[PDB]
Amino acid sequence: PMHPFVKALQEHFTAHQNPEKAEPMARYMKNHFLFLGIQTPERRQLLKDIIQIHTLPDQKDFQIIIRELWDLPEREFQAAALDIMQKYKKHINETHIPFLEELIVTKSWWDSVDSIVPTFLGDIFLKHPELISAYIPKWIASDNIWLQRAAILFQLKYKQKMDEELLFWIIGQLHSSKEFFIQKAIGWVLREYAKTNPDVVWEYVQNNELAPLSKREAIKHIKQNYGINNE
DNA sequence: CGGACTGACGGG
DNA sequence: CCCGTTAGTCCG
Repeated sequence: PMHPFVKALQEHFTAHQNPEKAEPMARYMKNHFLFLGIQTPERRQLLKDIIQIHTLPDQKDFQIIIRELWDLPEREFQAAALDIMQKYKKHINETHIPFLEELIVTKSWWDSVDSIVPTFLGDIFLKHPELISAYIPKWIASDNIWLQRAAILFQLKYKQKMDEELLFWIIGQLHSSKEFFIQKAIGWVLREYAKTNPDVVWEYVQNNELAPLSKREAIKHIKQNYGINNE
């Protein structure tokens, strides 16, 4: 924590650490991260305390503060970094895509990636759909499952603005993956989009290959709409 | 497989 | 209060 705002946050969080809670919290993330043991409601209040005392740093320091928090060992600091990014939301634009990519592929797990993709990247590609093809093909072709998950989930909240052809093309590229985080993301995005257009999702899952997990997750609700044919 | 439950977080 | 959801564990 070079930056004084980050140092203040580190000190304040550490003073309220809970080693008893940190153990199960770390186990929940498969022990990929150390935890201080601070859950979301308190963690947000502790951040708020520091903002009240120091004020939110000038936007010139935004990316710097995020990266410094990203570099700290305990997972709460990445969660706090994401809370802070939201506070700078109106300053984030298409020029930040590489910055967001780097966040996705460092300290990677489902918690951070899910908090970056459908919101920050989703909003950017909604305003600049013409940039999708500058990134999505690379993400799918990469060795990185989190970039692949990003390609699937960036349209999660699009509803009626969903690009169906694009969605199904992306899923087609990834449908053979044996990776849980890919199979489940496919299930999730289809389940969610089915809330907007159930007929299109139903037809897709009945007529295109998917991992068993992806298909069952996709239709967990809409199977009530159409029924389950006797085998 | 995949269903039932555990659970913290989001938000109607 | 309601119910949705990332995950997670447990079991036939």
